[PDB]
Amino acid sequence: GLKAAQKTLFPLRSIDDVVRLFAAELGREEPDLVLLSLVLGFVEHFLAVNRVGLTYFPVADLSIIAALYARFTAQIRGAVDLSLYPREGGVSSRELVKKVSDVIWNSLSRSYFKDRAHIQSLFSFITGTKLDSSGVAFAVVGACQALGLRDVHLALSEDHAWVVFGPNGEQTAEVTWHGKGNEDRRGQTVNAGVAERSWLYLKGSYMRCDRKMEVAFMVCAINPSIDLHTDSLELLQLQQKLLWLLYDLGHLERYPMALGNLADLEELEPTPGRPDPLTLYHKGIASAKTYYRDEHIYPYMYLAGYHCRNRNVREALQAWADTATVIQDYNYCREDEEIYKEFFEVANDVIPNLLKEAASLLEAGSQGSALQDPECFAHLLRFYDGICKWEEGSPTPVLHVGWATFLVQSLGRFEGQVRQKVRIVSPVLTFQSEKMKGMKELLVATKINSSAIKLQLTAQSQVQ
Ligand SMILES: CC1(C)CN=C(N2CCN(c3ncnc4sc(C(F)(F)C(F)(F)F)cc34)CC2)S1
Repeated sequence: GLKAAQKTLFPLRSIDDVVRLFAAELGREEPDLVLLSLVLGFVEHFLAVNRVGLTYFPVADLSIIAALYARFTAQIRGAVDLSLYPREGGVSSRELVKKVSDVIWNSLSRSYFKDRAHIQSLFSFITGTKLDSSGVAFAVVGACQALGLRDVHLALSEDHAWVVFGPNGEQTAEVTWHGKGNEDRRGQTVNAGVAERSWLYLKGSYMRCDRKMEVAFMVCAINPSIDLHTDSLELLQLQQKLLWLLYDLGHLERYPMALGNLADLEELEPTPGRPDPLTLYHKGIASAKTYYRDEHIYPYMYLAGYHCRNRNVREALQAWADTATVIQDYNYCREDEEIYKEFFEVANDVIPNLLKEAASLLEAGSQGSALQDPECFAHLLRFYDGICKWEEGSPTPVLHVGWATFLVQSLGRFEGQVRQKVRIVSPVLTFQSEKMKGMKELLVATKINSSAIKLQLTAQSQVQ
């Protein structure tokens, strides 16, 4: 069902030929999501899943790609009869979107490991009858495009995917599952989740993709992993080149996570003449601020990770303080557990390890140490303040005594003469959380009162 013009670049014999295809499609009125996903899945399969026989690049012949494309469009056109779902006004109906979702779902293998690598693309859907969660949402959007339903688009939060459609693109519909064990809400809106102010739905500040952003999504979705220790260089190069193409055309402007993924790639292997990873992380944060009310967590987590890997302790603590400053205005809900895990690991693993090393280096005479900088103690406190404020008014608590042990240890890494220099006003720091306000006097003693800290952080009423 491909047009002659779409076929003229085949066969694709290299990374650059795949880039040419993407450029051509992105120059079209509507890039063909089904074509592009099949090509990426094909090349990924033969670069990461099964490299037997590989000598340079898995040549993508038109005959092979066209036949995959036919299997997909036949499956969708056969199963979805559009006449049964009259389109008032160039707009799709909820019943139609539900039907397409059902067709994709009912095509999947009854039982498989839903979180494995390389099950994201339409190549995996056709050849293996397997998709991951967000893969099902993308597949619904590709199927709707194949059907001529120009209004159905991918919606993305930081941990979930669904679709938008309908009059003005104002309708939402669940089309896939979220996490493990959750009861799905397929066919329903996302409005209850927006109303509850959970992280999962970003208070409504989620991404509403256009077709070009949907291309950016499939490119972010490339998985260069061959195994736990080994990535495909070819797939890394491909993903990086495709992300720069998208960047240059303006299509990452409203995609914070894509900017962070490109920055991560540049850190690994920098492209001459391109912005530094730090500049890219900052652009991701700027994107979130401009387009999403600064309600995204990951732009700051991406930045903090880069500073952590480079042992820039000060800057890592600053960025984590900023991540907490975002989370503080959310309610911690059922289904937000991935972000809970991220914060738990930062507080209870990553920061402790960073400060432990900083403590050894201080013993060895380092200068300008974060552990001698009261602005860094202030960042640590701001981090905990945001987590505490997050917990206020939430249906489920966040803090527990597991967290308290690490907090006392981390506070202890800074000498009292450093801690005393932070001014906590009602460096200067203002606390938002009632837990941290009640801890203020304790934060300055030469000997940190561990038991009292624990009591204040967990709001434990009584002692032994
Ligand atoms: C700073 C980090 C801890 C490092 N990697 C992070 N990622 C890895 C890449 N990533 C992503 N990168 C581009 N786009 C998306 S859309 C998306 C999602 F909406 F959640 C979906 F579709 F449900 F999986 C996730 C995600 C998810 C977040 S956050």
